[PDB]
Amino acid sequence: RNLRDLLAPWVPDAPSRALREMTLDSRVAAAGDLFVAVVGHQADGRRYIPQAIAQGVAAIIAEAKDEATDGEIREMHGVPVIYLSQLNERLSALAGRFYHEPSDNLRLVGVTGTNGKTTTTQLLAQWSQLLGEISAVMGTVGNGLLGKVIPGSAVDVQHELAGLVDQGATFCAMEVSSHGLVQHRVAALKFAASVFTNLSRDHLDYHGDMEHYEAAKWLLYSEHHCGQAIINADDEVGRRWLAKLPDAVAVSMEDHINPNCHGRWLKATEVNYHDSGATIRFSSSWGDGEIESHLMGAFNVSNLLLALATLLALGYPLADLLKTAARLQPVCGRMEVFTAPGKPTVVVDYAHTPDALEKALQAARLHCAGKLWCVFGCGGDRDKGKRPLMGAIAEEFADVAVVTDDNPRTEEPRAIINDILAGMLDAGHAKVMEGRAEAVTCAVMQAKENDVVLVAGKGHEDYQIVGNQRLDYSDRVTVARLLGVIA
Ligand SMILES: CCn1c(NCc2ccco2)nc2ccccc21
Repeated sequence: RNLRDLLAPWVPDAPSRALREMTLDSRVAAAGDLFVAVVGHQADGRRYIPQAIAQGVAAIIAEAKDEATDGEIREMHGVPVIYLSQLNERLSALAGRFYHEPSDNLRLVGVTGTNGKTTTTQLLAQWSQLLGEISAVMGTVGNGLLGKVIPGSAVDVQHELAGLVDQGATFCAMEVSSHGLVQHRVAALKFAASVFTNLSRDHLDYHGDMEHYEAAKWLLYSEHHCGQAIINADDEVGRRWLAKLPDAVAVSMEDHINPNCHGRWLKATEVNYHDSGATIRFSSSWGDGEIESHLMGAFNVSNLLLALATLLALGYPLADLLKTAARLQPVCGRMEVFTAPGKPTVVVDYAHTPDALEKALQAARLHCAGKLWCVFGCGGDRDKGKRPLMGAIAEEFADVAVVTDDNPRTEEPRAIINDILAGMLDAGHAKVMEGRAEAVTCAVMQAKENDVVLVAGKGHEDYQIVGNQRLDYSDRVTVARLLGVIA
């Protein structure tokens, strides 16, 4: 790493200086490092230039705004300081070059939208790896090679991706936040493909409002290397995107493919939601097929079909994707199904707000021939507002509501429960069982063979906070034990 080589595309005159690490933070700036001084949210890194120089940085790249011309090379206390205008916009490219263009050294797939990012990225990484890639994810769980995912500027993004390349990754599925995009955090990434899941941005109901928002997004889009575009045609904004992108792949499970366009497409033609997942028949421009998904709910059919269409688009063979689909797993504690021969279907989900709970119940209902049970509670010593709302949701969208504890902390457990019940039209028909373990047991053992028991609120977590203590407790382990299986 050399300053001169780093800057060659932009500043031909730049001096030659060995560089160690690249950093935005003058505090962490070590000897031999490259300090980048950017202007941000009430904050000017340029004021920390003397600090970093005293900490022994090898060189500095600084925002030229008001202070210098673009590409002006100065020298303070020996150390070269180079000014670039619109540095925030160019940071991703600068960092890309610094870390030897990590997105050119693996297949990077970006997933954006309100919901389904985590699952869709997870499925992409899994499926690609099943087909022989070494796959990684960068998302809100964390970053890492599949199974080794550890829990954030444009530099950090390029640095993390470079780390994954170094660890041997050939494929990376990255969640892309709308916040990230607008702030140029992925501006210079070479995406092999870009997936759009959906949009639940309200405050867009005017055609004076909707227009600046869309215009801003179209512009940004035109500035990114998006690669192959894969778009959910069951979303209204999805169809607007598709109207203007003839090379994009449309994906649908609800009849929104317009085959007149002669584009690439993929649609589910029938889905049977059963007690251990979903059976999905689809047609596509790559040919037809049938998948057994071990994921629950309609949204997860959609996510799976997006992952499939993306991989097909990138040239992974249909036959191999089909042969491997059955090994695709849910994200731990996200509509995670537990079945055992001759027992009720049990689903562990982390849903802990009214919205999430409603979605999880609706999803579970599709798979439920019998009664749908909902085992849940609400956090103690936290905001109380959601309690009666979650109560009303359980009452409406389930047949049996079992109200129990969920991290009651220092608050009286029964007080929390009373707050939940107050939300119901007929609290008297709700079952209350204190001791979360006992409540789960009550549902699992009373439910019929074709009932579905949703156990909501904890998902992957392995603790129940009672008082000051984190006791060892898992919904997954509790369920697994009761059904005579492994978690
Ligand atoms: C990183 C890709 N990306 C997306 N989402 C996925 C998509 C939309 C249309 C096809 O795929 N929306 C964007 C907006 C501006 C820049 C880039 C964007």
